[PDB]
Amino acid sequence: NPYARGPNPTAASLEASAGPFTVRSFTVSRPSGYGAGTVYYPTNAGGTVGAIAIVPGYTARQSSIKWWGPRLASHGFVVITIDTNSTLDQPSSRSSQQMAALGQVASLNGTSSSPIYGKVDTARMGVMGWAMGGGGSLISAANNPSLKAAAPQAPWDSSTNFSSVTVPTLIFACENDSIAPVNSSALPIYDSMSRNAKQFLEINGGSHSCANSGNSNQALIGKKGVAWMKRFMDNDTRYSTFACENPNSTRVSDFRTANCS
Ligand SMILES: O=C(O)c1ccc(C(=O)OCCO)cc1
Repeated sequence: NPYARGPNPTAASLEASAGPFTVRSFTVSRPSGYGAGTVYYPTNAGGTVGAIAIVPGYTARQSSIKWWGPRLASHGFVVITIDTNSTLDQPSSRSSQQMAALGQVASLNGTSSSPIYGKVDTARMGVMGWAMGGGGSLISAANNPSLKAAAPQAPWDSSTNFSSVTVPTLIFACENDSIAPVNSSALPIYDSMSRNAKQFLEINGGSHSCANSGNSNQALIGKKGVAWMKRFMDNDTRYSTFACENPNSTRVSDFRTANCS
């Protein structure tokens, strides 16, 4: 596997706050089609790595999703967290901006002054996001089936029919979400997907912000997010158990998965 990076994973190493690689970051000088961006990247991966673009929810900014940046980059990914052109943008707009940020990461991979010059395999990308940004991530996956993974959190869209999604998709959900209730959003969305590897992970007692920066389940959520991206963006079957398993954890009130190998 030309995409495998880093040491063989363990539960402990995936539950830790940081993976094996050293992380640095920079601010995007001139955002190409979105509001603002921070790029997180590993300084010492042994090869090119995939890129992941992450979008907040309605009214929210990079701080709500920031924690994914170092958590994912330290395991071997270039991660861009964005602010949208407006905090009031809707999911379809969020998806356009998410993909524009991926495009600019790819541009910077070819830009000799960039710290990520030659660090990105631009053919291997993923999408994540909170709430309307999670709906935007699903729209992004629907419109761009060459994306290798999606892992939205507490998603919402005006439609729950994402039968168009063929991208391996992990849905983080929050049991007590009153903004995007699981029964009208995350779960109908999950059930709609028929052609992909997919997973549903609902955090026991979680509010709408249960997968945001500062959540109290970073060990489990971080392990699952990293394992999903490693398994499907890197084709890295060393992560197949971590990606596909029921964690059989008390922090999970609802677990579902299908077509996972
Ligand atoms: O009313 C809704 O259905 C609805 C309301 C808000 C959101 C959202 O993205 O903002 C959540 C906080 O960032 C999504 C769905």
